[PDB]
Amino acid sequence: KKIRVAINGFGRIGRNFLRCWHGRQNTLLDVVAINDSGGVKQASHLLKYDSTLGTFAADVKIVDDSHISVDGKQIKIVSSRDPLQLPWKEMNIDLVIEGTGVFIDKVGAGKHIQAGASKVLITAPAKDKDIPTFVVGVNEGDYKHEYPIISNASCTTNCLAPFVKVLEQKFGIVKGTMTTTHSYTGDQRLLDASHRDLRRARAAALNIVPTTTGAAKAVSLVLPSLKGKLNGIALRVPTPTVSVVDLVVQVEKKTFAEEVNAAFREAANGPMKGVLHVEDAPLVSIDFKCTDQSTSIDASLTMVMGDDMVKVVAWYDNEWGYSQRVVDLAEVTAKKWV
Amino acid sequence: KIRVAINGFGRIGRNFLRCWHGRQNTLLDVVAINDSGGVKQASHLLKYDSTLGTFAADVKIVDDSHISVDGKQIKIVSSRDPLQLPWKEMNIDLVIEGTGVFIDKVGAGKHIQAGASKVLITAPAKDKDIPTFVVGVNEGDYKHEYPIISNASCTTNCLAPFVKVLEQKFGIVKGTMTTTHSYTGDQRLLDASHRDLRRARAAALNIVPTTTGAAKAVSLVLPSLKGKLNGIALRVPTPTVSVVDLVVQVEKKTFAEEVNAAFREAANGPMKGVLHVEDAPLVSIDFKCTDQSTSIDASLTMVMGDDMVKVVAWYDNEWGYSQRVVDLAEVTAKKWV
Amino acid sequence: KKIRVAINGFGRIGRNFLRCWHGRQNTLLDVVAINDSGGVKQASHLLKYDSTLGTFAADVKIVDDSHISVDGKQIKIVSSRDPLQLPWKEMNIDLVIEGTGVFIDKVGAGKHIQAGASKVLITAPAKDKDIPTFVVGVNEGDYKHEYPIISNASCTTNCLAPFVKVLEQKFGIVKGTMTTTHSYTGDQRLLDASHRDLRRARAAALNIVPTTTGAAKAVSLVLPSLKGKLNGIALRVPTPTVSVVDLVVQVEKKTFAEEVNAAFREAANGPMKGVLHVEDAPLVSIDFKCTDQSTSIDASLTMVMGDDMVKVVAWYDNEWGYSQRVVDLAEVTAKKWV
Amino acid sequence: KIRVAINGFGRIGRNFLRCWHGRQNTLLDVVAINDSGGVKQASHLLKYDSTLGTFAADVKIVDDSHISVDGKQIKIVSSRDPLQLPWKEMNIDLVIEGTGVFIDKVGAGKHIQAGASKVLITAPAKDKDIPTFVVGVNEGDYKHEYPIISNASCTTNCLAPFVKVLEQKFGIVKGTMTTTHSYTGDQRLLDASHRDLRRARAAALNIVPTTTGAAKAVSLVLPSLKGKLNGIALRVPTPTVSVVDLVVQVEKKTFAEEVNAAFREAANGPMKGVLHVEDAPLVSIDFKCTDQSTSIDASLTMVMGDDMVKVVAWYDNEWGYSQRVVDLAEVTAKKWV
Ligand SMILES: NC(=O)c1ccc[n+]([C@@H]2O[C@H](COP(=O)([O-])OP(=O)(O)OC[C@H]3O[C@@H](n4cnc5c(N)ncnc54)[C@H](O)[C@@H]3O)[C@@H](O)[C@H]2O)c1
Ligand SMILES: NC(=O)c1ccc[n+]([C@@H]2O[C@H](COP(=O)([O-])OP(=O)(O)OC[C@H]3O[C@@H](n4cnc5c(N)ncnc54)[C@H](O)[C@@H]3O)[C@@H](O)[C@H]2O)c1
Ligand SMILES: NC(=O)c1ccc[n+]([C@@H]2O[C@H](COP(=O)([O-])OP(=O)(O)OC[C@H]3O[C@@H](n4cnc5c(N)ncnc54)[C@H](O)[C@@H]3O)[C@@H](O)[C@H]2O)c1
Ligand SMILES: NC(=O)c1ccc[n+]([C@@H]2O[C@H](COP(=O)([O-])OP(=O)(O)OC[C@H]3O[C@@H](n4cnc5c(N)ncnc54)[C@H](O)[C@@H]3O)[C@@H](O)[C@H]2O)c1
Repeated sequence: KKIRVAINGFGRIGRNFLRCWHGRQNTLLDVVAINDSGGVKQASHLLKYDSTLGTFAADVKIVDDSHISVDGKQIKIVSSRDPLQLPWKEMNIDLVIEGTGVFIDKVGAGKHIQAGASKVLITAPAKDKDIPTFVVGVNEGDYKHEYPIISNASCTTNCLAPFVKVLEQKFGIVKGTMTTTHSYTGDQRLLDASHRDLRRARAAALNIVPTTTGAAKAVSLVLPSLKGKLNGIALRVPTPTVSVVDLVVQVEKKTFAEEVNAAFREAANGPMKGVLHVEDAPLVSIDFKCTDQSTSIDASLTMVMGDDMVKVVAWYDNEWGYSQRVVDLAEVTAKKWV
Repeated sequence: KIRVAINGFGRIGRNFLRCWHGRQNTLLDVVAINDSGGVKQASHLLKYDSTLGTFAADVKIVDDSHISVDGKQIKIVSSRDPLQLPWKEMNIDLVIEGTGVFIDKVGAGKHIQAGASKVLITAPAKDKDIPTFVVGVNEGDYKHEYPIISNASCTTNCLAPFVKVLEQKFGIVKGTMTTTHSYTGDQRLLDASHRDLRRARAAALNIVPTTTGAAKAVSLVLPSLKGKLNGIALRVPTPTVSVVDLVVQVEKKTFAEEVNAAFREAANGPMKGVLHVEDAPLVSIDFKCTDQSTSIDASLTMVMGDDMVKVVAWYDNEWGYSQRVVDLAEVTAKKWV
Repeated sequence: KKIRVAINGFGRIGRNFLRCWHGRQNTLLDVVAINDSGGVKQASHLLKYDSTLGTFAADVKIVDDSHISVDGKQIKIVSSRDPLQLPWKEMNIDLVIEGTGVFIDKVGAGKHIQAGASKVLITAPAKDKDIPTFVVGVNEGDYKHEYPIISNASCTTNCLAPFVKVLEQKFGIVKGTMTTTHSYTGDQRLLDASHRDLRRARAAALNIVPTTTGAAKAVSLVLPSLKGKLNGIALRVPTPTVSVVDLVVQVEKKTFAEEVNAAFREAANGPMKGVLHVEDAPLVSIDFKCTDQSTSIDASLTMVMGDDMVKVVAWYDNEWGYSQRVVDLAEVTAKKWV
Repeated sequence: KIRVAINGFGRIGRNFLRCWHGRQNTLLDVVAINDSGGVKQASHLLKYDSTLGTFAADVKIVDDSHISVDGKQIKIVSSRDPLQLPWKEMNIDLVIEGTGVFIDKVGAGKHIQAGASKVLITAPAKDKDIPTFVVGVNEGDYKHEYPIISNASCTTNCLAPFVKVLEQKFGIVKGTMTTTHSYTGDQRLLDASHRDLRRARAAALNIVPTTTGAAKAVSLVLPSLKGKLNGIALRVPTPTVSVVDLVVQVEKKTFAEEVNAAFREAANGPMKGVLHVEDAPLVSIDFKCTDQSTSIDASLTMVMGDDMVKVVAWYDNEWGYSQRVVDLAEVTAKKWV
């Protein structure tokens, strides 16, 4: 028995979620609605043509001023900047995908429940500790149907947590730091312009732009043994999608690169299959575009210095790979629904 | 002499301050800047520029509402509503409208309600009755009696001066143009919401066709050209400098060397500093921070079938346009009261 | 009865030719060899992973120091900078695809015949008038098996000639000029460096770089009525693939945009089906990536000024669309072979 | 005073001429340039630069084998073989090896066979016995008796000075580094032939992991660091400026403010002009055309678990490295004979 879904914010994340879900062979989700500010004309066009994903093979059409069609499946399009006006009760909306990035606290996110929706799934870190956070392949087992509002974490935390988990079990972690060399996002300005963060203000395709990240501390939400053990930053570089995590950890049990790669390979062929991948080919960022996995370990880059300083480089598609996790977590809510 | 206010401290407002600050002789005294970001944003973005490079000038935050450039202070007002702005109080003669939001008599009009005597719009006027000027083409028809004026678009400022030579020397039957244009702030960094589904597309990944009023707009500064020119823009992945590609059927049969000589006459005399003729085989980045409106690529000038003229002209859409903005505002200074 | 093919120069064109051909449902070609300077390791890697085409779905493997495998089909890899040493006689090589761009005159190209090859197919304009030039959908009918050496023209001439043909038949052309706003190529330098052309010397991804083009005069080789009627230039901009032709022609019969688009639509639905396309969606360069057609008319951009000045904007994928023509022309030689 | 020859007029050779030409006081006199492109290529690429911008200097072609910069002539020899070069005839004291092709005693040695007394390699030495120097770290150990010397790599020049402070003040146990590096000439514009299958990939489209000797190379100028440091490079789509990300376990437990103060001590005194400490929140392009080797991003300095130090340092891999090349060559001038 499938569950009825609404997508709030038809952005990079909302559209990637639709194409991720649409391409699944078997699903318990049925997307019926999309709150989109630009109406049917925007939602239908940007859904069909995409500068990073490419052209959607499915058939996209505008049925009328309130609806679009994907391969004949009708979808209601609504438009309210204020979520309280959204028709969640009338359309019997079980689950919302909150991809706007504005309604990420419990007050704002609750409005979708208030407008009659049964559950909310934040496509980002929540802004309060009261909202439970999950990473598929790490702690999705701990999700309970009683949780009305859930967080699927950051794209970077989705890359970091699965391989951090393996390191923690196999070698044990004392402390560490990370750098995400991350593709530019819609938050950065195209040319130098207004922004509360004076780095993110600078022309994105011209510059290496340092920015703060919560992925290093956020890992502790899904892996309690990591509490206070990691910090880090990000460097936004002029690529439109695909990112890489550079992790330096001090480990308890002295090791070597081949032993650290064997641990990742055990996890990849076993319990983290589909989430963690170990790549042995000497590839580049574009080769990781549209990968389904959360993290791809660059095997040849793994480096151990002085027996216990371990460096791991992990590729992730921050749009698509994260979207394939958002479809996974939503499926867990569908599988658990009362 | 005249006391200038800058509304909207974006690429054109910040280009205007650096251009004006670089004039040896200036009749303009920039006293106020309206920026939402406050002294801390304005000081930072004036000083660090991804395109322009670091301002050589000493820029500091004096207090909560003032910055100094080489010790000269400027007030930072912060209202999205022009009607609020204290220009009666600050005795503001002229206002530079770099917001792109107040483009009509009513929108532009609000600055004058607030005390300013005149408005200079760094963009085409939305309203017909607003006179538009291109320095080196029709700035002579400028009059103090005009309270709200337009400095046209960056593309129109590149096109109008060379079109002017062509119409004088050969005469124009009709013509079409393409501007291969550097991306701008209108465009989205990644595919996102936009009225223009083309401008919605990732700016740094694409050649993005878009509309241009620049061809028809030439008829505003050269009335002889009404209904003769049309064109499009191809926005491409460069942060500044753009190039106009014009194809015109002309009345007087001609050849490449003869067209270039006509441009060179104008370059050396009446349009010096507005029109340049470039002989070296350069690329867009070499036209960065050029003060001229138009740089004819002399070797690209082509004539086919005697009367079909193709001209390729470079322009820094930020810096060259901004130098013309400084020039139009200076003209209102020399014609003031 | 299929013909045996060798690819000389496993560059952007050689590799695009292999993937174009490999993806054809029915073909009379059987690629058996590739002269590649970088040996099996280069040819196998760059064939599998591609920054513009993306990852090849087929199975690519190195069988030994002289061979690679594509989906189990074995291919001999050789390496001679000097074509005279190539094993064309011993491998019974009927047809060579000359994609090096160095052996494009009749003396250099003949060396592949001299080394025992039966025919040569230059992936570029030939440097002498003695080598016949063909454009599929315009003049491929005039190709004769007796022609040992053939030219498939430039990517730009492949975009220009099909739509120029329609204009010439329907309205008749007096004179015109073109601009190709073209993606950067391997000929341009990444950073400012040595080049005989001081424009092409300048950093390609930083600049709009003017360059000479023979596509405007080259059109007269396939459409003799165009002789001396067109000239033009190119502007190389910082995109890695996909280009656009901006054509301004003076026509005899006075017309309007909708009439000019109707002519292109008649050709597209009729005799130029698969080569000429009319696009009504407001798209951008990336949307034309990996298109099979030689030319896609941007319908909404078509413009007529003063009754007889006509402007047409035509998108073309200079790598893939051109490669789908190179596979087409090679098929015509296979279909005509004695 | 000393008569300098530049072999290989690429990004480093052209950066060297502009850097040297900008020194108020110089003991160097650049008399000859070996460029395959001839006076017409050298004059053009010295004058027009996609990164550096237009040379303010007057550059002209005097004749078939000479260019003038601000009237000073330079001879343009054109031989791929250094053994051919007429440096006995031109009385060439020092040769700047910017080709990247003659990196060993034998390859570098050919310039001296041809008449030159000394060779300065703008890259790591292929041969062990060739001494390498980093200005602000170990240039004091420089001696005239060394006929062939190395100025190390751009990354090593960024790393070595701040590593030096860390080893003095806190001491280094072991450490790893990543340099997020601007693309270079080694890399291909579109996927094409390369020994390094990663460097084969389109430079402006990708984050491209590559090897670096920069971590181990620090042990050449700081012998205390042997076997303590390793690293990689991520080449990214920017034309210049790069940033070193170093994580080191140190002996003396410490905190962010204490590490930054140690860098600031070095910046204000012994490493002034080699090491800078930046407090403003800048981006890579703001570090363009900086003369310093290293720019510490003060706010990014992080200390985790008391003894794991992360430092983020900017460097213009072209211009800052080139200013160090000018500095090493100057040192051979002040120690000459
Ligand atoms: N893109 C990534 O790499 C990535 C990765 C993981 C997490 N995220 C998170 O996903 C969220 C969205 O990111 P994105 O890249 O898709 O951004 P985006 O800008 O592409 O998407 C945001 C969309 O929401 C719309 N919107 C804004 N306010 C709205 C409102 N009140 N009601 C309805 N729609 C509204 C916008 O107009 C836009 O269409 C953010 O929280 C971001 O941090 C992004
Ligand atoms: N950039 C060019 O190449 C160029 C050159 C010629 C003309 N123009 C014209 O210049 C104008 C400015 O363009 P730009 O590229 O600098 O844009 P921009 O977005 O960089 O600058 C706009 C600035 O105005 C501010 N602003 C917006 N609404 C405001 C309000 N209500 N009150 C106060 N400030 C407000 C914004 O915060 C921003 O700082 C436009 O009209 C544009 O058409 C552009
Ligand atoms: N890429 C395009 O957009 C495009 C379009 C149509 C026409 N063309 C033409 O196709 C040809 C190749 O272009 P490309 O973009 O594929 O270039 P490329 O540089 O990607 O391909 C050239 C390849 O040939 C190899 N090669 C060079 N000399 C050789 C020799 N003596 N023997 C064997 N191999 C040799 C090179 O090492 C390289 O692998 C040129 O004539 C070009 O004008 C290019
Ligand atoms: N570019 C940087 O960021 C940087 C900074 C530090 C060190 N380096 C080192 O500087 C050196 C030069 O690098 P680059 O980026 O300027 O490379 P480049 O390719 O721009 O410069 C090389 C120049 O040498 C010329 N050359 C090649 N072989 C020659 C020969 N046999 N005889 C004469 N001239 C010859 C080439 O034609 C070219 O003009 C390399 O060793 C590099 O490792 C690079």
